Amino acid sequence: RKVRPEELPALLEEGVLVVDVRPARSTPLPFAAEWVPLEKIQKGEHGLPRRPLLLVCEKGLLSQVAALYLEAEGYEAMSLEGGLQAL
Amino acid sequence: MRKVRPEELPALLEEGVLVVDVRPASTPLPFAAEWVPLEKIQKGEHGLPRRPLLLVCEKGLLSQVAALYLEAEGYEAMSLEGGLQA
Repeated sequence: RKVRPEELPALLEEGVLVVDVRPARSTPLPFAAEWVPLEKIQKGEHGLPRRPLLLVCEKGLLSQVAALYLEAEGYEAMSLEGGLQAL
Repeated sequence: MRKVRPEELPALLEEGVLVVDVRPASTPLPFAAEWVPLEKIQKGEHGLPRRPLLLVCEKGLLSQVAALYLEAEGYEAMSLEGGLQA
């Protein structure tokens, strides 16, 4: 499921874990996010907690893919529609 | 560092704090924890987000150190008192 900018305030307060999937990262990070590059998520070499995860990226290209990879492993992932630019 | 009593646990978890299991490779992990070794934290080579953290381990010893460490880096890290077994 995608998350439109207007739905963020609700998720944030609920303490959603924000995960940055960008590579080794232009636009600032308005969230206390944990950085896990897609490259690494594609290799299963990460250690994200078994909890809802909001993946973000520059334009929404990488987060949506990674959002898929995590879905298979059993994760409850989601992404910010439009990336950090929709903001 | 803040010694979380099992009694205040529900209150914290309801907030959404990120739980971190520091035990190295023994009670179950009743939290959607993120495993981060103590040594990995002592070296600052951890990647925990800048959000309230609650450390946990077996007897509450290890988690009490990583807390001091992470606290130094401007982190709000607390420790589950008594550890997991308690």
